[PDB]
Amino acid sequence: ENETKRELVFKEEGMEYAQVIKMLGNGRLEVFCFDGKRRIGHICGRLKKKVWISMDDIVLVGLRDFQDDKCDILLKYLPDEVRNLKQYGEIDENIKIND
RNA sequence: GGAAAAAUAAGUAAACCCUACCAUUUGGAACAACAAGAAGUCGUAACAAGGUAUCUGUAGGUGAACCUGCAGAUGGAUCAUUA
Ligand SMILES: [Mg+2]
Ligand SMILES: [Mg+2]
Repeated sequence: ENETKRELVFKEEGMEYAQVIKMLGNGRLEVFCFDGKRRIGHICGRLKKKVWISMDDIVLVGLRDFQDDKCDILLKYLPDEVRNLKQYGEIDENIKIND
């Protein structure tokens, strides 16, 4: 089971990798960013449609210049995209991915 | 005789204190909401006889809605049965 293979997308400049910490509501969450900062993310209008996100998922996060404290949830990683990220050496090898 | 200074008595009374207030703003320890939205939590009170009909007053209980007592209203789920 999976949605069609598409290229694992990396953190471009202005984005950061993140892991979901707790659930807020109104389509919001607290994320731990691999920037090293906690932020409060809002979920994309795109993602609100397609991909349901939950706790401890690994997500890509589009950042904001002005408010660093808020960030936008960009895309969710499939656990395979994640293990691949670890392979590539983008995100640290000690991280908990749950199924 | 006139008359400056200086003094005198009573008054007008500014300003500064003490008391007690009113008005228009304002600083403030300590408390601390409300409306809107939705992919957080616990349950499911209400809409159907919401699965114990709701609802009003009151009173008591109580994670949460709510629950129970008494009197009341159909906005009721009855306009209606002496033989
Ligand atoms: Mg809710
Ligand atoms: Mg009470």
